[PDB]
Amino acid sequence: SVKSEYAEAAAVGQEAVAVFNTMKAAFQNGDKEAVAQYLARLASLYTRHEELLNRILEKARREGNKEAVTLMNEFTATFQTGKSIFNAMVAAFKNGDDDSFESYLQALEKVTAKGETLADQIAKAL
Repeated sequence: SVKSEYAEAAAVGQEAVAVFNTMKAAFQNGDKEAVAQYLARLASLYTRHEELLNRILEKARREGNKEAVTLMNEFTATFQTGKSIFNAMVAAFKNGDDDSFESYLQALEKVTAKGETLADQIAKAL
């Protein structure tokens, strides 16, 4: 069901949360080789999550589930914000700009923390 596919996508999301927090520790500790690998892993988790979210939205649309479509449109818009911040963080790491990497890291945390009540609303809506 779309609801079980949402639980799967949510789990991939939570894996990224786990990897992100680990990477943050590695950044603070100055273990740049670890950070590089965690950024690669996160890129792959965000790309997967983004694809699953699109399949859930398309399915809600085909099902005529107007409320779920509304919430998923809002949630996926916010996802793209996160993706843009992530991609800026990755570029800051490439460029050796630790000040920007810090800034983007904190912003990505607040953007994700903000979009949690909505994530929980979508679970119930599908």
